[PDB]
Amino acid sequence: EAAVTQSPRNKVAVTGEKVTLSCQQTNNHNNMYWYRQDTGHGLRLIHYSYGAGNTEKGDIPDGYKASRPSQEQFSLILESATPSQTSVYFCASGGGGTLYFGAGTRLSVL
Repeated sequence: EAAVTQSPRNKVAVTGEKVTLSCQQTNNHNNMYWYRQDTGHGLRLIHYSYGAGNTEKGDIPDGYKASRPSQEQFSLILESATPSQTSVYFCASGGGGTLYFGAGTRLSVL
């Protein structure tokens, strides 16, 4: 029912493991975003995208890569997970200043 489908909803990883989080929207939104949720529930910007093929660094990019292979998909990649990446993550999409959020991903790194 939601315009932005984020997957998986949960992920358990061991230190050193590669993790990919998916964000899919079929509203034809040009912009997409990946945020990490802090202990005060602030959303800190990791990476974003202005359209298919484009990725841009946010405020906390270190330790993550982003990929925009099509209009509909924006992926977040942790090449080698660390305990410090234990967090909740949220993706978003929209045109202009509009933010349509995904439902979130809970990540635990052991």
